[PDB]
Amino acid sequence: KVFGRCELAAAMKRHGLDNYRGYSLGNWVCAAKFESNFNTQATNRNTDGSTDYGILQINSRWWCNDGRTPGSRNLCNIPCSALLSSDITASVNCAKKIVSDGNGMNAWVAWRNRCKGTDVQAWIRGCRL
Ligand SMILES: [Cl-]
Ligand SMILES: [Cl-]
Ligand code: NA
Ligand code: NA
Repeated sequence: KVFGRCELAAAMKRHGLDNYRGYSLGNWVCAAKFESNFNTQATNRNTDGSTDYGILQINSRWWCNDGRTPGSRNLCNIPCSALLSSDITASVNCAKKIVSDGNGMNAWVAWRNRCKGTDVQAWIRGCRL
C-alpha cells in the first residue's frame, strides 16, 4: 500500500510513534518518505546481502528474518515479509526497538541525511490528527 502523507501520520500517531523516545511525528513521516516513498512493499538489497523491508526499510542483518542473510539476527522476532504488509503495526513495533537501541533515529541513514535538522513538522502540516 502506498500511503498518503497525512494518512501515514495518522497511522503512526495511532501506533504510539508521536514523540516516541523524543522524536516528533514529523520525523517518522520524513524517514518513511525518503526510505520507502510511503510504500509498504519497498525492498532494497544492501551490499552485504542483507535486505531492507517496508515503509521504514528495516534491515534483515539485525531486525528480521528473511532466511537469506547468513549470520544475521532477528531482534524484532518477525519474518521480514511481515514488514511489507499494509498494516504498519509490525514495522512500527520493530522501529520502536530500533530507535531505543542507543542511536535513536540515526539508525535510519535517510533520516540522518534528509530529515535531521530540517523542519520535520512540515511533513504533518495540514493533516487532521
Ligand atoms: Cl537469515
Ligand atoms: Cl540519504
Ligand atoms: Na518497515
Ligand atoms: Na536476520
